[PDB]
Amino acid sequence: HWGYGKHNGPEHWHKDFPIAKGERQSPVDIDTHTAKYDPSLKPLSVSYDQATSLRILNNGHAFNVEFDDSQDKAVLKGGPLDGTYRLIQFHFHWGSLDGQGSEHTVDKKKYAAELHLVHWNTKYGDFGKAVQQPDGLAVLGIFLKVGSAKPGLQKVVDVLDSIKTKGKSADFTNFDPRGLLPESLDYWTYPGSLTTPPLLECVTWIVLKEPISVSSEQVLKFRKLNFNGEGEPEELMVDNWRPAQPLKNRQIKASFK
Ligand SMILES: O=C(O)c1c(O)cccc1O
Ligand SMILES: O=C(O)c1c(O)cccc1O
Ligand SMILES: O=C(O)c1c(O)cccc1O
Ligand SMILES: [Zn+2]
Repeated sequence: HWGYGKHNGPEHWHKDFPIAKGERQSPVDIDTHTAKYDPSLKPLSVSYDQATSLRILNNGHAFNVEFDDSQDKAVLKGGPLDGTYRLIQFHFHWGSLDGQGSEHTVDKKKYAAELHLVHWNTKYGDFGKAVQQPDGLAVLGIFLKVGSAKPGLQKVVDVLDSIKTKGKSADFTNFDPRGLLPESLDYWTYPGSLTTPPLLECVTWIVLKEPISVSSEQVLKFRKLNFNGEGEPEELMVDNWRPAQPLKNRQIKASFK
């Protein structure tokens, strides 16, 4: 099955998932000079006070921190979004070196990692019906650079050694995702897709301009995870990013002048 290796990575995915060569695939490069400020964008609202985290899972591609989405609790609204979107999970993508790791790029610059907070449109009942719709999902994307440690990331880092291999999970209650946000909510937005198979074209992307800073030690611990399962040869979980895809007939809009 699919992955990030030479033999099963991004350049192969189109054979099982033809939408890989679709009209609104992600990630993309954000050309900051071509992005236009959009005065029609409403204020973004990220309301995480009631977020209820449950569990952290190594899925053999990344780790997911999963939330209880059975009530209206951690929601994203405003900006380009119509209505209310409910947080279901977050995960990251990162490199084998600090010079690469993000999926979106900014004027071709790769960050060391990228965080995705995934939300589904509450008009559609749950996530599974939301991914049948062209406005089913909203993903808040946040770049990570290497510098000072991010304190609100450390409880994630400290549980990783308990989910080293594919299929492992751990309790991960009482985690506050507010600690992963930068100060500013300035963002770029465009319509795109999931970035791993099944690559579905359901996502309103909201990519924050301000990166968060994490320490070298925090990202080095991400790189100790494994793609493999327990007992199998070690293949370190690094470089689990899809590169930029053609923009096609899309415009990237800025929330800021
Ligand atoms: O993601 C993977 O499945 C993978 C491999 O199976 C082998 C090397 C690198 C890699 O990312
Ligand atoms: O969360 C859900 O309700 C869900 C999924 O997370 C995946 C598939 C179907 C579905 O309803
Ligand atoms: O690729 C993704 O972006 C993705 C999600 O964001 C949520 C669930 C599955 C998935 O592949
Ligand atoms: Zn992702």
